[PDB]
Amino acid sequence: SFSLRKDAQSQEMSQRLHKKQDGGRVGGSTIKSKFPEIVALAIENARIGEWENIITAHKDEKFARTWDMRNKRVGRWTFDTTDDGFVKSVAMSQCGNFGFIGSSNGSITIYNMQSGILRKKYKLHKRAVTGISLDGMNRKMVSCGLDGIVGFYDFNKSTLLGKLKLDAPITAMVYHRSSDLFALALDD
RNA sequence: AGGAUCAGGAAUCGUCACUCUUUGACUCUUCAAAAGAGCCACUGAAUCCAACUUGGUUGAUGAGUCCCAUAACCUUUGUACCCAGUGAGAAACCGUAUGGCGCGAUGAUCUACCCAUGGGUGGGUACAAAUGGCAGUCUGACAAGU
Repeated sequence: SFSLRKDAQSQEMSQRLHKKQDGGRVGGSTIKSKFPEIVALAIENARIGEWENIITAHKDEKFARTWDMRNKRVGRWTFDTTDDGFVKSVAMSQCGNFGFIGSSNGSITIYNMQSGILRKKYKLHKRAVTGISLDGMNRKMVSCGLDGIVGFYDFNKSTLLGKLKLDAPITAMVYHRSSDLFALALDD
């Protein structure tokens, strides 16, 4: 967590798991290794420090861990794909209540940042998802996939609104919340 | 002339310890919670299960010996008492001119009921005694160290 203000407030984040809220013990080597290297990042500071607000898509893991930005430490919930694919892109809700997780098999899970519970598991893509977003009002959510599809869904509602077919498969998705556009890189 | 405000009456010490009491601080701590200058990291310690080790039913641990089972409190059977004390009252002559145990204070005299001063029953008080009551002969599987 580098600080562009002051070079000494730059601090390395913790990787120390919270003691698991279930009680049955967690899965990992006792030689505790670091988390595998990350391919995607996601953070909204709307409700910071009341729960987790950093989602990181680690290398070749079926889930993606959550972190408190304020506590400089990986938080309590890990967020799965639930279709046995890799997490290949993540983004979070601007209300700080949802993290969106896009599989390599196309399933987009909407986990909650409250209890680590899932909300909905969308299935539109049969290729990999490669970039997700939500609009700034948390009304209409987009996703770009490795199928060449950009899917328009509502978030309050549950209907697939639109389905734009682009030419090459779509590698990434950047959204502008203030102006409701969204950009994408493709293989073209 | 008697009393109370601002000569009829002991109190001039360069301290050493000791003890006691007193209150205050204090690490804490119950009433009883509640609030937490918050997060990381490093490093230390401690505890608890798993683990392993050593010892252990040839007995690990747990344990009110002494407050006396060596008893207390009774209960029944053999004795000592008293409603030790009482204290002046108990029985009628004399070996060979003469001599005495012939009582007794220095002790004579006795040891709530019925029966003509013969015997005992009843209660308190004490002890000896119980193979009598009250009053029915321990646990047994982990422990301990990292």
